[PDB]
Amino acid sequence: STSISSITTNTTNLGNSTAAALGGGATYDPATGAISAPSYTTYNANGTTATNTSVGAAIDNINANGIKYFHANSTDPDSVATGTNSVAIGPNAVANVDYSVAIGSGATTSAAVPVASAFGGFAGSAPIGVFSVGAPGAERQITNVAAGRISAASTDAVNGSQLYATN
Amino acid sequence: STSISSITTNTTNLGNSTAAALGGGATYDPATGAISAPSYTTYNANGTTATNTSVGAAIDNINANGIKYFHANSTDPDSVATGTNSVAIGPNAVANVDYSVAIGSGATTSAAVPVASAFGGFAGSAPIGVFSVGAPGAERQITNVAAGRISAASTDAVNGSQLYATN
Amino acid sequence: STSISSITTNTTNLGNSTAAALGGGATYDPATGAISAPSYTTYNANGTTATNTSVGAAIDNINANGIKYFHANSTDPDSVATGTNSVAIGPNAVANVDYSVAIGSGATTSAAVPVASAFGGFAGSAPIGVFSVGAPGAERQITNVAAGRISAASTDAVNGSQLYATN
Repeated sequence: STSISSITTNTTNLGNSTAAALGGGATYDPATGAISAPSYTTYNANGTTATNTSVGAAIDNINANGIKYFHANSTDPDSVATGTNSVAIGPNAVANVDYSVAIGSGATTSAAVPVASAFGGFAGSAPIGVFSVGAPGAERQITNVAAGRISAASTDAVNGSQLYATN
Repeated sequence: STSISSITTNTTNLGNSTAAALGGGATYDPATGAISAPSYTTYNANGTTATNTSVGAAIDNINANGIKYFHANSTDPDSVATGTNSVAIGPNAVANVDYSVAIGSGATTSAAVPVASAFGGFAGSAPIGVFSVGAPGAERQITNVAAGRISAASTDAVNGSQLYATN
Repeated sequence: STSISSITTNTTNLGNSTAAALGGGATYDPATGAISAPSYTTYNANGTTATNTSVGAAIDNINANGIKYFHANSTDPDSVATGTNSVAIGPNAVANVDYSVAIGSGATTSAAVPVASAFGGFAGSAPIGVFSVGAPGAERQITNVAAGRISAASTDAVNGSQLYATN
């Protein structure tokens, strides 16, 4: 009788503390023993959100569709980053060269080639690694590039209008 | 009495297994029925971490502030990636062109324009898609670009010092 | 006796609803009081997956090794994005300039330098910010860049073959 009272008090503490730990608006109802389902919002890649009613569904959505501000629309193999401090972003991206980035579907990394001259005094003649936007035969056109400084010191990229102008 | 014993044994198994499933250092106390709150670390965008005491808080922080090594500082609309295998990163980024990337706040994607000549024998004359660092009137200056190979085969970007040198 | 029945019914509802909220295939066994451990898949950076048997382990893996399609291979300090709407990706990346991107290990951002002429009529003469693939003395060679349009309007990046051709 005191034992019964002890149990119901304890199961209410169990219920409440499980509900607290879950968050997402979960609540415990001592009348039924039920924790109301949590609601966890995840961000789809198409400008919409999903409501998840379990932690596992939310975790799965995070991997399948990304997080807010970081979306890759794919079902293809995961990116692979094995280079030291390397970053691989998008389906089938591979960043195996150290201190490098592969970004874009199927992007790969190969070793940087130092270029000091070809015309001398090039800035950024000693690359730490590569920043790849694609792969051989699968190149990407880099777009919306502001005009870069044209100077001996400049490590800004140059755009097509600048090459147009010099010619 | 045996029924009571049965229940307390079972609620301890419920408590322990709920605590196990939660992780984050959650523990069950049979004396009170309470699961001690989990502690889940998330990574803020400002070089600090947050301690979350529910799964929902942690999930919400992951979306709001990013994950370790992947941070976008914003409260603006989510990125949208609807192109096949496309990647959209940052607030208001839109990657609707297939096999493309939009990266940076407000970046957009338009179709790649194949360029074989303008001067002939251009490498990377058949782009698979675009890698956008911005949008018309909202361009980004691409910086810290190492000198690229200057050769007929080269699909390296060129920097401003290289254009400076050739002129 | 009715009180006992009440409790076991309620603890089964507690068990089931905790198992539901957890997902990951967790199930409640009324015979033992045990919730079977959840299984949450996270994506490693090396082309493999991890099986996590707690929410906390899964959250920790998400931060340590990334999410599917978004991987940074590192144990170095977190990226920092403090610029308004800025994005910082990779270990030690810092995007403190507004509307900017730092991407790649140790990448930094400095203010964009508007360039209208150096040779006039440059497109993208008013950058909104920078897109940095590195830092001074730690530059990255940008690779697999498709040929950009060579025109007065062009904000496409140019590759080395294009500079080769014009020279």
